[PDB]
Amino acid sequence: HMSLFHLIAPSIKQHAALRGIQRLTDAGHQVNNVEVIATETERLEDLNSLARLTTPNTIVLAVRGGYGASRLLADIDWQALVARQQHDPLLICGHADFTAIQCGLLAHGNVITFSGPMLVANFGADELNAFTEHHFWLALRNETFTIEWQGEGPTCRAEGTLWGGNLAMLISLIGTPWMPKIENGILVLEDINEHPFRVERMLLQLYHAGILPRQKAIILGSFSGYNLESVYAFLRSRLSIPLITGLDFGHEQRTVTLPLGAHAILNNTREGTQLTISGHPVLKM
Amino acid sequence: HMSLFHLIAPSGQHAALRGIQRLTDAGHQVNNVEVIARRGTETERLEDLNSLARLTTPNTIVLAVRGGYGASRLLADIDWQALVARQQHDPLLICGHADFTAIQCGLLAHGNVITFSGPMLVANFGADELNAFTEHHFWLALRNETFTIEWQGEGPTCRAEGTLWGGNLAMLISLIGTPWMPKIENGILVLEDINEHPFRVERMLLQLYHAGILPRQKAIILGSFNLESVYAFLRSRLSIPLITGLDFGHEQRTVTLPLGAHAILNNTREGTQLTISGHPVLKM
Repeated sequence: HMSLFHLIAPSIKQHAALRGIQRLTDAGHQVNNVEVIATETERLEDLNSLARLTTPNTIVLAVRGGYGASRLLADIDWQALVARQQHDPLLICGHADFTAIQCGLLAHGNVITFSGPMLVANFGADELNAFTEHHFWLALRNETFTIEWQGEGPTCRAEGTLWGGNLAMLISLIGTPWMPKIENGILVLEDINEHPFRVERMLLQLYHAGILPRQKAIILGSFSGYNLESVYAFLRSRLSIPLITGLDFGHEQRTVTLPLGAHAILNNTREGTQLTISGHPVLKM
Repeated sequence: HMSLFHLIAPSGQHAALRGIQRLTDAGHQVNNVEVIARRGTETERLEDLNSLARLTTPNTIVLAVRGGYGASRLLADIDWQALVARQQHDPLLICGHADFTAIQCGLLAHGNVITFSGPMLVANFGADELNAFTEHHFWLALRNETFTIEWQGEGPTCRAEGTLWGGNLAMLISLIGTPWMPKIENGILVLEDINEHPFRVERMLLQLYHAGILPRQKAIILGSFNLESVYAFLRSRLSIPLITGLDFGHEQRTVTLPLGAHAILNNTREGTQLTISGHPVLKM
């Protein structure tokens, strides 16, 4: 599906950015704004100017998700972005720090965007990961699709709004206007950076702030004698809802793509785990 | 002066025995020397804390051993009311930092119970040398009903008074949205952190900003943590003074602050003073 990409940089790896552009263009995609690989106001305008980006059915790809989004949140024109996304929505995709903007979008107007690969980390990596490439196009091209993996957890079925992304970024939003108030959801979390104790401290905060227990289920993506198993065990000891581990999701070279704010059905059985996702915007045919 | 220290280890060994040795050689005494044995379980780390409600020897200094991870696990099981009740008469003088901030905060949230953010057994008393600055500032706070810390702080020249609070930034962040967040406004909030990358410091400071915590204080002091863009950015969002350069936190130089005490911040051109009162002291 040959597509139009529009690069945004709300958050040094220019060679990998070019390698990503070259791969996309070589494969017959077009890049709307190649010129912007040559400050606050300029990073801010990358986002606010999306409300005036009216190219048809466009994939808006975050270039990198190192830090910077947090500075922007109070100056983003949320209403104009939410208005934009009411018709021929941009298909907005990124991860890591980009999670904060994604959550902001959800909180102001249930705008669905894709927690998934970025130009530098994924598309311009030394090897393009096929698993990641597959799941990206899988999500953007199919109005209903299913992710399968060998998850670890109780056998169960839950259905609700899919949300989450990067754990630290989601924590950074508690207390603020940009925390989405989603209940009875399937909450998917990743943070491949952090020390286990920090992961635990953050999961606990989600617990004691009342976010985790109000969901229908919790899925943990990529994270890497006190280790991560102790953290899962302790969290499970607090929760009366299923917590499933083992999804390839986050900043590993393997990551699925997840439409935050879409509808999902989680089904975990002895045979393995399925997540069926629908309602997100797709490439049009 | 010569004191009784009672050790607690709700969080987290050579340096620990060296710290005990330094305290006992100076003529202090140390109870609960057995918390350096367990490697312990939730239940016992819990009991370190809950049993303080029945430690009634007066003028006792409860000293946290280390402030690595652990407290977060305990907060929902701590008998906060029994601790608040204990501290209304001949209160314990409870001192720690780092992870210990969370307990300190829970105490504030439950009863405006003052405690001290300052040295701990392993990091401070058991280091290669006992740092004289830190030593002086610990005893200054515990012995004097009114005392004044001075330093060459950087910020606007200003005078502000309110409830002093804060401690470790990440730990205070961990409490937003939970029952253990102190509800202090019009205060003097002092923050420090260790081994945080600048961008992580910024994210945390921004969260305190956007949750409405920073702008509701009278002032913000930054302790020990390149972060100049981080100070510049937060200053660009705040309408209240933000003073840097205090020696507070996890470096060998740290002051000791009585969280929940009354403070007057005075920053001038010739330097910064923080005048603190209302906290419990060693009584003679």
